[PDB]
Order: sequence, then structure tokens, then C-alpha cells
Amino acid sequence: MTADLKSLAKRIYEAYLKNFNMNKVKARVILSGKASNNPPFVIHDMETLCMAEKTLVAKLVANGIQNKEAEVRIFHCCQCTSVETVTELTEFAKAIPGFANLDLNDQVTLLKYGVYEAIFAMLSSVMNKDGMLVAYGNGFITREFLKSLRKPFCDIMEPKFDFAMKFNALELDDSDISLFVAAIICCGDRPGLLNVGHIEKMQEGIVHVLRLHLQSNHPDDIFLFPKLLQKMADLRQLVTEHAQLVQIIKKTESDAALHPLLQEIYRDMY
Ligand SMILES: CCCCC/C=C\C/C=C\C/C=C\C/C=C\CCCC(=O)O
Repeated sequence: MTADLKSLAKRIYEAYLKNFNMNKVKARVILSGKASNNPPFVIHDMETLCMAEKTLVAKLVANGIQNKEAEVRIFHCCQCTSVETVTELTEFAKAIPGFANLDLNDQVTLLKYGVYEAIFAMLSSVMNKDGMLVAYGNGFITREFLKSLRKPFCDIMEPKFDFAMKFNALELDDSDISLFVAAIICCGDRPGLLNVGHIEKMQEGIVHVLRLHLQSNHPDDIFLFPKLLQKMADLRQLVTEHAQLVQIIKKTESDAALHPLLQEIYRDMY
């Protein structure tokens, strides 16, 4: 006559496998070199960037002399990835107990502050020390190539690789990551929330599910739960810094149009 926390953890996991196009197993199959059909195109320099664009995002480079600068095209593709992950996170959040019972405005606020923290947590799954999967698993862009871009665009991805190398060393699987993403979304201290009390109870419940799951799934790492609490705080700081860089790009790079959904996420955020 009590809550079945193991069942809730499995529900969350299954919602994550249903709603995200990429998961850690899918990414590892690709990254291993086992994709015998449509393997990822390796983007390690300008020649291979431009080849990959012509095949994978042809419309973006179909403008001749009017095509935007490479770095701006890359930033545009980064934004398209975020817009898609935001859509996936919004549907995933319906699986979190209590989330769909909140007022619509509180659901919006929780997603507004939580999406980029979740984005950078899950981005770790497509990153290794050399590069990252992009374009629905059809490209692999190298870490060194992204570092080679002109300022400020070379400064976007490196802090996310730094976060990801340490996050990946925790050896989480998708059952853990799904619950960590749910816990990110359920933070009662986001600015502007109306029903803080109910959100705090939603947070306590999902963090309880997370804690018990990590205890079972990672008996070898008794500090994994507090490590993940710290990672949540690190992600908040990573997002604050990322938003600051995006604002520099907005002020100083006239061609780097911000998609309106992301502009709304960033507006009044930090
Ligand atoms: C062939 C098309 C792809 C070529 C490679 C170009 C770009 C890399 C694509 C995706 C990179 C993945 C995630 C983006 C990371 C951070 C979001 C920054 C934009 C934002 O603040 O939302």
C-alpha cells in the first residue's frame, strides 16, 4: 500500500527511450564503428565540414555567395539541435509524477531553466575525448576542429566536453541518466515559480526515486548520489556561462540569428 519506486524508475527510463532520438547505447554503437549502414561522416576540418553540410543539411549551403560564414552555419546547427532536444524534453516531462498536474506557467518555468542543464547532461552521451556525434548520429565532429573556429565560436563546446569527460567517468547508463534528467527538471528554486510547495514535493519524490535507483544500480560507488547532486549544481553554472556567451554572440555577430524558441528560453533567465 505504498509507492512502487522501482516501477516509477522503469516508467521514467521507458519514457526517456521513447522520447529522445539519441540514447547512450545508440551513441556507443555508432561511436564504436559498428554502424555498417550510414556510418557517421567525420568532420575534422573545413573541407569535411563543407562536404558534410552538402549531404546532410544541403539547404543551409544552397545559397552560393550568400551562404553564411562556416562558424555561423555551425552555430545555427547547434541551435537546431537544442530546439529538437527542447521538444523531446517537453514530452519527456509528462512522465514525471506531478509535472502534468502543475499549472501550465510553472511547467513552462521549470522547462525554461531546466532544458539547457538537461541538454548538457545528455550531450555527454554523444561525446568522447576526441569529438561528438551530431546530426541524428550521422556526423562526428572533432573536438579539435571546434577549438579551431574563430572566436567566439571556438568557446562554445569546449566547456561542455570538459563537463562530459568527468560525467562520463561516472559510468552512468540510460536508466540512471533518465532519472537525473527528471530530477534536473524538478527544481523548486527556479526563479518565478508560483506553486513552490508542490514543486518541492515533486522534486523530493523524483530525487528519492533517483537515490534508490543509484543505490541498487551502482553498489560499487556509495557516493554516486551526492556526486550527481554536485553535477546538477555544476550544470547550473555551465548554463549561466553558456547564456553569457550566447549573449555576446547575439550582440557582436549580426549573422548568428537566434531561433525564437531559444531566445524565449534565454530571456530573463540569468
Ligand atoms: C552537417 C551538419 C552538422 C555539422 C556540424 C555543425 C554543428 C554541430 C551540431 C550540433 C552540436 C550539438 C549540440 C549543440 C551544443 C550547444 C548549443 C549551442 C546553441 C544553443 O545555445 O542552443
